[PDB]
Amino acid sequence: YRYTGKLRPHYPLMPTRPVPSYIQRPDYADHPLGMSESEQALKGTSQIKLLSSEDIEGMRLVCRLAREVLDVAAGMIKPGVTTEEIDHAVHLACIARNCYPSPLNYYNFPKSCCTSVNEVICHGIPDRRPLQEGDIVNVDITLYRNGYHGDLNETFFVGEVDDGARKLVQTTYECLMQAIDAVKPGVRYRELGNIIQKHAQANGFSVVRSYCGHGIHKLFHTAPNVPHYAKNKAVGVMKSGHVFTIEPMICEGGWQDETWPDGWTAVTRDGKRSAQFEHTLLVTDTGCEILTRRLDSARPHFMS
Ligand SMILES: Cc1nc(-c2ccccn2)nc(NCCc2ccccc2)c1Cl
Ligand SMILES: [Co+2]
Ligand SMILES: [Co+2]
Ligand SMILES: [Co+2]
Ligand SMILES: [K+]
Repeated sequence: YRYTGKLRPHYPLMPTRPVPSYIQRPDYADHPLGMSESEQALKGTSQIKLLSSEDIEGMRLVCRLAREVLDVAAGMIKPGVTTEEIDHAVHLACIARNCYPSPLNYYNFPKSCCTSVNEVICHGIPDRRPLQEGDIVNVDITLYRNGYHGDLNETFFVGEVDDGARKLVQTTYECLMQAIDAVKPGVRYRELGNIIQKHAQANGFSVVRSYCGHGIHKLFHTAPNVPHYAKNKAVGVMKSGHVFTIEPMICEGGWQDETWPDGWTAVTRDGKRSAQFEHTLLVTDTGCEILTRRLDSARPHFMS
């Protein structure tokens, strides 16, 4: 395997983390290949669940907890901490909130969150590499509670970073907020990619194409599929009661991605940097509710 940039995996990984048996688990938690029977029963289906008031309350709760655990991770982004240490803290924060960390064993993913440094587009595996000043890192969290999943992620600066890092991270966030801004009953899901790419292109950046936002609720990843690039053919129209994520992955160089030999890590084929932000949203009659919004500040961590 020819790596595309300077990053390399740092093994071995510490032994897998158990979840106290008292934490409720999703069906794939104990599946040997980590498959989700319930998600497979709806594979290829375009229909989009309309949540009930019990559901909405369930989504509100797990999404607030998820935000709390992301804020914990944020607190740890300093040079020299390893992504596995971050993951460890995150694992413990889900347990303490009586939640299961959704990524854990999902299709056999070995950790409790995804940490994606620099050229890693998404799904980086927490490992022994200490964060380096100048690095940018995304931590993507998903929690499961009472039958519901809550998902968000933010890109962070490690120490001081260069101007390009700053511009990439800022633009990406803007891409995300301009798409949220358009969410309301009646809008087609395929429209968001137009907004996202329009802003990324205007700033010299490209939009990853192999990964998309997704519906989320009782299932981790379900309809709708939400591409973040222009002129896509996403299926569906937003309706009050729909819950889904927007999570654009934007790159300094080209949009092409490839996967490391570990079967998970998605990286830019050109080795340039990538950044991402994500919120889980609920369409309401006036627009949408940002379920994973930071509550103690108006801004994401990087700009502060
Ligand atoms: C966003 C997204 N993410 C994940 C994932 C899995 C483990 C940890 C973090 N993300 N799986 C998805 N569906 C399962 C099939 C799959 C696995 C790997 C890469 C792409 C799809 C989707 Cl849609
Ligand atoms: Co994912
Ligand atoms: Co997501
Ligand atoms: Co996510
Ligand atoms: K990255």
